[PDB]
Amino acid sequence: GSCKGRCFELQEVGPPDCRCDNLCKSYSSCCHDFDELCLKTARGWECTKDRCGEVRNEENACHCSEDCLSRGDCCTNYQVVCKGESHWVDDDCEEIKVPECPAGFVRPPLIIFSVDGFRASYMKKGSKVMPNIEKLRSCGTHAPYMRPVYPTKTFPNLYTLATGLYPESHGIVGNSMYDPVFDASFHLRGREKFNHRWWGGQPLWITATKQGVRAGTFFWSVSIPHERRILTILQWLSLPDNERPSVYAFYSEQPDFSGHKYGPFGPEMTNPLREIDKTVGQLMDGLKQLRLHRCVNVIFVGDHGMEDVTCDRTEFLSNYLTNVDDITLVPGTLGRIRAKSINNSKYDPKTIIAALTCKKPDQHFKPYMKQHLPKRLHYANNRRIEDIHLLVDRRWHVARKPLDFQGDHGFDNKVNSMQTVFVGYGPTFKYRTKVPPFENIELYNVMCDLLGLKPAPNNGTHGSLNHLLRTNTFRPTMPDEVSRPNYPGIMYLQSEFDLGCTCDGSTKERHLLYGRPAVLYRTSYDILYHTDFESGYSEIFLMPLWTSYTISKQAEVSSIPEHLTNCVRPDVRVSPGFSQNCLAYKNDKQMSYGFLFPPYLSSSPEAKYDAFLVTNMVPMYPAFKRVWAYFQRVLVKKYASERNGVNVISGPIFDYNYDGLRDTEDEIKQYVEGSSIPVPTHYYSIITSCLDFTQPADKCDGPLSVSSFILPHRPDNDESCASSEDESKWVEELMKMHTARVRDIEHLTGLDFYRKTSRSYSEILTLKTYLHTYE
Ligand SMILES: *[C@@H]1O[C@H](CO)[C@@H](O[C@@H]2O[C@H](CO)[C@@H](O[C@@H]3O[C@H](CO[C@H]4O[C@H](CO[C@H]5O[C@H](CO)[C@@H](O)[C@H](O)[C@@H]5O)[C@@H](O)[C@H](O[C@H]5O[C@H](CO)[C@@H](O)[C@H](O)[C@@H]5O[C@H]5O[C@H](CO)[C@@H](O)[C@H](O)[C@@H]5O)[C@@H]4O)[C@@H](O)[C@H](O[C@H]4O[C@H](CO)[C@@H](O)[C@H](O)[C@@H]4O)[C@@H]3O)[C@H](O)[C@H]2NC(C)=O)[C@H](O)[C@H]1NC(C)=O
Ligand SMILES: C[C@H](CCCN1CCN(C(=O)OCc2cc(Cl)cc(Cl)c2)CC1)[C@H]1CC[C@H]2[C@@H]3[C@@H](O)C[C@@H]4C[C@H](O)CC[C@]4(C)[C@H]3CC[C@]12C
Ligand SMILES: [Ca+2]
Ligand code: NA
Ligand SMILES: [Zn+2]
Ligand SMILES: [Zn+2]
Repeated sequence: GSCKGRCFELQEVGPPDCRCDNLCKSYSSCCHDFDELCLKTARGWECTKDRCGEVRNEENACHCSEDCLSRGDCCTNYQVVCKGESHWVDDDCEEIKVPECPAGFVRPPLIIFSVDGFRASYMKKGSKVMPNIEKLRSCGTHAPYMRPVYPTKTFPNLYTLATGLYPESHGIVGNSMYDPVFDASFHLRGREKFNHRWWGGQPLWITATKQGVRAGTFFWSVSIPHERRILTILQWLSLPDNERPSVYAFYSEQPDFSGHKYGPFGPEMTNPLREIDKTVGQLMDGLKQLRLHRCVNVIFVGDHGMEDVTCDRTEFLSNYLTNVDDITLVPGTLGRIRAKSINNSKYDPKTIIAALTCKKPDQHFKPYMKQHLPKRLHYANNRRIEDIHLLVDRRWHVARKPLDFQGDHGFDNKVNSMQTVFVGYGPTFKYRTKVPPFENIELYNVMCDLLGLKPAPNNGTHGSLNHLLRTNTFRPTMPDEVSRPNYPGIMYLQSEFDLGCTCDGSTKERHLLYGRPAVLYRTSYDILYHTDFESGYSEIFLMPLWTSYTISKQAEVSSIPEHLTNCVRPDVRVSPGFSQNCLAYKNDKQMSYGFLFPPYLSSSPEAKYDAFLVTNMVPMYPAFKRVWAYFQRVLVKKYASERNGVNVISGPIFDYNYDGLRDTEDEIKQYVEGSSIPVPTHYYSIITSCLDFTQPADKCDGPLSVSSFILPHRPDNDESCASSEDESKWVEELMKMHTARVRDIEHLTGLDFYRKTSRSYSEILTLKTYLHTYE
């Protein structure tokens, strides 16, 4: 019945007994005197001159009595006003070469300071508006921005930070969602979100606790003001060695709420940012008070940005569909479409897609079946992600009908207005260090490193942010190759082939600039040398897993001759048994074919003939061949010209169950008619060159520059609303939208790239996680 001496205790009591923890308010189970004892407001949160060395009054919110320092319960400015200290902000950067902690502290603590709706460009306002944050940023380790996860909403991004996982893995696929096995819905407001069943993965505080590291309470009831959360953390830090937590979290609802009201560029934003900064300076002055301002790792992190969005920029689905009362839409900065009543019978997804596709000239959203969303969003492998999805343009809303704020967010995570912040400050972080942008999915690993914890399996690439840290507890180890390649010679005669096909050296060292890709699964496959390209031919999938080649700045683009239009040549080094045949392509009226190494970039007429081998051949829809041919004939040259040559590794992907991971044979669901030639769901390419663009690709001393994509292999170009125009109007726009990381392709292909470089392996991991966005 009473909280005396138990205020903000670090545990759950029960089973009937009343609570006094930071969550009891959300659970309607605080003792009767929680409010009176544990949430004192009397006399504000700041000592004043005439309060110094005072009568200790126990009704005060924080104290200025001489004993206060003993008890960890002074106000954060006590020593500034009374004992003549300066604010932490008014001190110089001083490098923290080691953690200066008091005796007993077995590790540097971590405090995560999470700000909601914090746009990366808010940092331009600087010390004029935010002195404390501008100090953390400048003195510590900072990125120009940090990419959130899609959808760029709060709960998916906050729980991605906590777990290292994509929203499709951790289960919090939106702020609002429906689960068809639970037959229940999750919303920001409601009791359903308290069920543990909605939250998967392993958040940081569980990884801490399971490995005997004490986790400071990680959620805050909204009735608890910010100055109090900050005093409670400081008080938890003053506890004995055997009771003290080593990891803490603070969360601010700003500047998101203000961001919605007035937009991200409104002059009103200044007061919310000043407020957050003063909160930060209470934390830093409190830490300095406890002599932990050079002991503690502080992470200043945001969940997403904020965009200009007004209600006059809305699209209504009732201008496109007729029976809008037969569906439920999740509206706003994304769309998710489902039947209203599951007992509909004639509810057809196919019809809905058709009706929403390329209707208006100014159309500000695009429909997708979820498996056809760009793979970089990794937003499909969850039963809570509705099959029909709407990618909404920046600055726009989507609603169901017209009878259903100047700022919003939720759009595609590459959009510049959705980018958010990262600062790391403290001993373990580096000093006055800029680092390149990175994805919030990586941080879980860093936070485990900072706490000496073994991360749970996650979507970060462990080691990929070692360059943020003064001291790494983790050195990445390159994985072991599983299947060694065959190098089969000439083993069959040309008359031994009837596949129904008609027609009429320093190869390793100039076509695999960065070593041979390692195959990390059990399979049989052949390496095949040619003058112009090298490939890893799969005998199970009857096509290359990868195909690698290099083009100089000065190299020639030629056409395909007319007499070799339908030329496909049988490959003597591979048995007919493990070869594709040209008959199935005849029998298959929808499927045609393309080539991985382009015949358009043959070094000579003689060399060109290797491009028409059966072992360079891949199943391709005529629709897709328009995309692929324009890439090969024009863009591969274009990129070679601009980047002083380029290396290119192209290949197929199979992902029919849309889990972002390499399909096994069992999981392949489409073959070329009357055959066992499997149809790729996507085609990838990894295009590398020298970052120092003065040096050419095959002679690069310095760092490496990469771009990649994963083009979806579709029988139409309905995704591209300008597809009926000439390829130069739409293909490169299609490709850029499906830009990808090297890492995404490795998940999808079970291969490992960049094994033979002169660069450190942690630097390669950064290169593999890098995403070209075109902003
Ligand atoms: C991103 O990283 C993650 C993590 O590395 C990758 O996802 C992981 O993918 C694995 C391979 O597909 C899955 O393995 C399968 O697990 C089945 C059992 O599932 C339950 O246990 C899981 C294990 O959990 C451990 O790890 C977490 C780490 O956070 C800890 O918290 C735990 O303590 C455990 O140590 C658990 O993850 C599963 O959780 C899923 O389901 C529950 C609901 O039941 C949800 O609450 C979760 O959000 C989560 O849902 C996701 O994952 C499932 C698939 O499991 C999808 O269906 C959902 O759509 C959603 O995405 C479960 O509680 C195994 O039985 C299964 O075995 C198969 O394969 C073996 C051989 O290997 C065969 O023998 C079997 O016959 C069988 O077919 C398989 O091992 C992991 O579950 C999954 N983990 C997570 C956290 O998502 C992901 O691919 C990465 N993404 C990319 C792009 O690389
Ligand atoms: C969603 C519920 C609270 C909603 C309001 N909160 C406002 C303050 N807030 C916050 O403090 O954020 C800190 C933070 C920072 C980062 Cl970087 C990352 C994260 Cl994830 C958070 C942000 C929001 C909360 C209240 C109670 C929560 C449940 C727990 O009582 C019990 C469980 C504990 C498990 O570890 C996870 C699952 C579960 C059910 C908790 C889920 C979230 C609940 C319901
Ligand atoms: Ca798969
Ligand atoms: Na055909
Ligand atoms: Zn948010
Ligand atoms: Zn918001």
